Amino acid sequence: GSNQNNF
Ligand SMILES: [Zn+2]
Repeated sequence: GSNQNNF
């Protein structure tokens, strides 16, 4: 799957 991190 795809992964996104929004700090
Ligand atoms: Zn993946």
